[PDB]
Amino acid sequence: TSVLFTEAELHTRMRGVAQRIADDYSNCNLKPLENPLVIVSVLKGSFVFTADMVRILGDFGVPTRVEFLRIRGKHVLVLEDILDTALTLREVVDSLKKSEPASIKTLVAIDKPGGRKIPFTAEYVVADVPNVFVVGYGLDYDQSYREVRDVVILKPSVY
Amino acid sequence: TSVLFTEAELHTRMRGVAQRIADDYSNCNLKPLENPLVIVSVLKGSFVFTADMVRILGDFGVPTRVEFLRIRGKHVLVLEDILDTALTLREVVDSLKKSEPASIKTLVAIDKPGGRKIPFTAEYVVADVPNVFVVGYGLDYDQSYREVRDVVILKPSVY
Ligand SMILES: O=c1[nH]cnc2c1ncn2CCCCP(=O)(O)O
Ligand SMILES: O=c1[nH]cnc2c1ncn2CCCCP(=O)(O)O
Ligand SMILES: [Mg+2]
Ligand SMILES: [Mg+2]
Ligand SMILES: [Mg+2]
Ligand SMILES: [Mg+2]
Ligand SMILES: [Mg+2]
Repeated sequence: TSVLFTEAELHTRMRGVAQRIADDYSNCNLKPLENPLVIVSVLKGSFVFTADMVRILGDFGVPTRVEFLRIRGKHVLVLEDILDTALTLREVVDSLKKSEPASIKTLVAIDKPGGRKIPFTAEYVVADVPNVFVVGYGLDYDQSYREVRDVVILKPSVY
Repeated sequence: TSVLFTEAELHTRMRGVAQRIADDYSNCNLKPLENPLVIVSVLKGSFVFTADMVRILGDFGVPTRVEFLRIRGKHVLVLEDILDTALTLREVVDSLKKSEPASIKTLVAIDKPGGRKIPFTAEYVVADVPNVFVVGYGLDYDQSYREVRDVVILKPSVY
């Protein structure tokens, strides 16, 4: 029914976010093959946000290494497409911290603070969205509309 | 040691490729929720090429639905990041055709025809590359350098 964030807007947020993640990961200073910085992507919705973010991090001198789902001694940065109930991200963060990560943070593209079932605050957020059902930029409704380059609100008369 | 294809070059090829896949998939005409067109992505190297291609297909009116690895009644389009020995893509195409796909083709980003162990020709190819070891745009060496926005040839003195 309306567009919330276009691809130009989503990239602009990820400029300062990558600039933020660059500052907070300066003293550790890890490079390819040595320590890669394990980008933990949560399939399937976060594959659009992952392919764009790992490149922008490389633009600011932050190498990456991507693992997909749905260790130890190395830093971990979990990437979710949307942070709503935070239940799925809670289980991943706890299950990952078991294999002694040298650091762990979370980076989400769309954050819905009003739809939480448990208290959870991500370290880096691209954009905030009110409590509505949205698609685009990896977000889907029954495995569809992920190809939309913008985060939009779907019309309810499709159900 | 040199750059083979930049992101601007890789996108330009995917313009005519998406224009090609749009023509060959016109009469079937399948839309979200109905028949999605199952984009079959082969992790991990093909996640950069998948996030860029599904959007470009949407720009030419071609909806998608992405599945990841490493059915029946619906069209299948497998996407690989690089087509070298074609052994990995051979096993996927055969294993997918068992569950009665209403169509099946292959779309690769980088094709190395000189490195084949078995004869295999993909329907759509973004770009051809001579028999060298390359990284970037999802391509990796020991889970690294995927974040490079361009397809480049790595220096041998890193081994
Ligand atoms: O706004 C949204 N767009 C797409 N997916 C979303 C959104 N908010 C939460 N999700 C997760 C859906 C799965 C939870 P379930 O309904 O399967 O239990
Ligand atoms: O040029 C390339 N860059 C990155 N990966 C490539 C390339 N060519 C083939 N691959 C696959 C590697 C796995 C085969 P194995 O060595 O594990 O058997
Ligand atoms: Mg892009
Ligand atoms: Mg999700
Ligand atoms: Mg979903
Ligand atoms: Mg591959
Ligand atoms: Mg590899």
